[PDB]
Amino acid sequence: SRRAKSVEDDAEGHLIYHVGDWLQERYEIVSTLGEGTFGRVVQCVDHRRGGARVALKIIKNVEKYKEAARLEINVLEKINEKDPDNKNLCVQMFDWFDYHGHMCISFELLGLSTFDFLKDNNYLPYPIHQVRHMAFQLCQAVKFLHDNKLTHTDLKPENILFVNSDYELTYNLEKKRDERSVKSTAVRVVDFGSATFDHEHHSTIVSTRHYRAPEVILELGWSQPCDVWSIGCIIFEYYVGFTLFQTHDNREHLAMMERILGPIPSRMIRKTRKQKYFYRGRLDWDENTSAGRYVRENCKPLRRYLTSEAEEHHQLFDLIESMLEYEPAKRLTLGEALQHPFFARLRAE
Ligand SMILES: Cc1[nH]nc2ccc(-c3cncc(OC[C@@H](N)CC(C)C)c3)cc12
Repeated sequence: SRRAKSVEDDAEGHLIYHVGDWLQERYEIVSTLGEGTFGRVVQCVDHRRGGARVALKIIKNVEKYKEAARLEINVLEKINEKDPDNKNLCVQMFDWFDYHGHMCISFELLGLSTFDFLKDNNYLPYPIHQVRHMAFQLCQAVKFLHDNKLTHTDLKPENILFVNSDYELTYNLEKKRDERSVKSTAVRVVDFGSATFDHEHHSTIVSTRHYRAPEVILELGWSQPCDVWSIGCIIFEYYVGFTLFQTHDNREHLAMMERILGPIPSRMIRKTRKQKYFYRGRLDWDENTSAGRYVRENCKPLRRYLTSEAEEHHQLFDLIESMLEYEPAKRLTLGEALQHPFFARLRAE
């Protein structure tokens, strides 16, 4: 139990449970796996399914999370309908139910997220062959969503889980050290609480800050392309170990974009209602100030992050660069991404 830090606290609205409790004479609670804003993810034995080990997402008894859960359930039912064998790499839902105001969703049990493995491993970047396979599966799973009129909107390393996050301590002679390496790079995409059908109401602000597309920031409307932007940032992150856009501020974010990617298109600058960020038709950002120095020193043009001159590394950056195109309509689609030369070192299953 932790200390509450404000009136509106994240600790409020959870279902109280203790290890060993059974929910609905069915789900025996084995351990707590994580806590997000929505509630908790718990490991359970499902006793009405041969004792299968499952992940149970127990949602807070708070209306906004209860609403998000209903939308997620609807999205997962679509996923199950269109992908009965659970082949398109989005997490499989088994069952859902209302427990005294707390929505509960049952999923296949999975390992640590691609973020948490990275974090626990000292942010040591994934080797490129792992980046390739992880990125490929990510593009497959989200392409499936894009084919069925869906946009995830909150893609990030925390929402990409290893099927099994077991690792090997392999010997690295170059550094005279031992290093952790995940044995299997099979992944699933999770958390569909923000996933939006083409025809549904679009929230103005979507995505976690680091993964947010420029059309979202400038409020130009967003659809599937904003997922591709997120994927571009995620892939970069797998390759170097740190976020591409380390910021929490629109103006700074947009400045970092310009520094990493070049000037924002005029069409977007003139169209946006966020005129506050612009002066005389260009980003209102003084590079010569202390704020400007920070951006100049802590990020650089995208390609300069290459840690090797080998063609397969350049191919990776061709991929990222195409995903981080400013204009959503010019940005690489996920169907195009799967045909990209970077992935070639894989043969169809
Ligand atoms: C371990 C595991 N096994 N199977 C799972 C199926 C689904 C989920 C999941 C569902 N919705 C949201 C999620 O958030 C991930 C991250 N954003 C916040 C964490 C602190 C929980 C994860 C986890 C699963």
